[PDB]
Amino acid sequence: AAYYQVVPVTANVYDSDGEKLSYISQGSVVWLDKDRKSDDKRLAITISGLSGYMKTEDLQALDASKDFIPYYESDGHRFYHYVAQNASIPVASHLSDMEVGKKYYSADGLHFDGFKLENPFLFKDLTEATNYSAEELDKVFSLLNINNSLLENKGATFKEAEEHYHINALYLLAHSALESNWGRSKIAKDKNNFFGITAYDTTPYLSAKTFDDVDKGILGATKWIKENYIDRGRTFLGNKASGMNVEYASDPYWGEKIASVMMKINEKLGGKD
Ligand SMILES: [Ca+2]
Repeated sequence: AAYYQVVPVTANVYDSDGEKLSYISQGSVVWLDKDRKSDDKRLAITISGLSGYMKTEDLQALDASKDFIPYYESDGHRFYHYVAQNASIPVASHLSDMEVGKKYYSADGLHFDGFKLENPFLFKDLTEATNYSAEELDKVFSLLNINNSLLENKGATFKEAEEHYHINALYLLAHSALESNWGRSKIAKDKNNFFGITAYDTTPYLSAKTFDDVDKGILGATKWIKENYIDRGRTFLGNKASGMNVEYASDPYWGEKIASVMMKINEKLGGKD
């Protein structure tokens, strides 16, 4: 088969030495890499920029004529990644080289046969501050019709987190937007945890960290990200090959999803970043 689906809750991706490089989520589709040797026990595969090996035990072959395979498609305005049959995210602007309504296939979401994507937020150094002020970040809730969010009017706590910990506030807003549904998840409301901290794939809600209030959740999650990711040399969102996505989340498109939110906010606030 050309495509394989991850069967267990998560599965490891290994190098040729058998060392763990990362892990990916149940349902993830990986591409068979025909330039490298596969055997009975391990397949050479690619996923979200990472070229390695997976145990055949963890995979199920798909048939692309009847099973969903992730793909990218232009509407003539934005290029979308279909990350699941019924969910698309906008990743870039339409390039004149894209045929409208044609499905395109890419292992990194950057290199395609007939064009290449800049996804600048995906690789943007997150220690650089946003050019958006507290008031500009706060205007995004109306501009995107975000209702009943615990993060409404917290632009000032985000810019404080950015001032004190040197982490990009537009990135902190986008990450909390994705992980907690803009501060509307049960974890968001119960534990002021907006970033999915220690919310492990095996038991996400049980292992989720508790913060005392919304402001301490923003500042406390920022301190955690700084100490566990930024300070250990994970300084951009990235994918399964590099950046925070190697270890932060099983979802191979976690970084792409956060970049997509940064892109949408940036566009609605006037393009200052
Ligand atoms: Ca090695």
